[PDB]
Amino acid sequence: RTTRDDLINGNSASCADVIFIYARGSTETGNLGTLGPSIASNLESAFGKDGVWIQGVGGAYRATLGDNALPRGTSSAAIREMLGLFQQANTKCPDATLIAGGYSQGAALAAASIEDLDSAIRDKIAGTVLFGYTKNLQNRGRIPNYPADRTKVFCKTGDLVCTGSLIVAAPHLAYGPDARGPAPEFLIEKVRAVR
Repeated sequence: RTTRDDLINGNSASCADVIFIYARGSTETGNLGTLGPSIASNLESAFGKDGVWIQGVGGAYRATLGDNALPRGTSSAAIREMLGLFQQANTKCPDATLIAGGYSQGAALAAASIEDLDSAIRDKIAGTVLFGYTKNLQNRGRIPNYPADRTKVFCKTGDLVCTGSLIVAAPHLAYGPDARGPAPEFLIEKVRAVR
């Protein structure tokens, strides 16, 4: 399913050990889009359904095409939506590990949100996967204020967004295998190490 609201609809008692917050690509479906579900599926298998909450970035993040041309790669309102969710994960379930992810504009949104995040909450994000990261070049394949060794960027050769463009080419559309395999397994590695 392309819409997951496990955290906003979640009750305390049922808090998961792991909370995954994911932002989709521009003009994608639901709040998970095309890669999000594949990544959730894999995490559910690692931790069990009761062990991980899947939470896409919806709400005010409308994932419009125009918003990629704003300064940070997405709108202010979208960043404040993802900020609030990490904020709700922090508060509703204080003892869980956060993990994060995002595709194309959603990658831009993950980056900005995490750069902005209180250090304390950010400390709790074990691993972050970016696919088709639109600020890959601008930010030197980092997320500002976040350690490289918990960041894993998937930026396929010939994906032009990875090299300062916004042209969408065939490699940009080819993160499918990555989202089923290596991207969740990195997030599973990272959680398990700290937990």
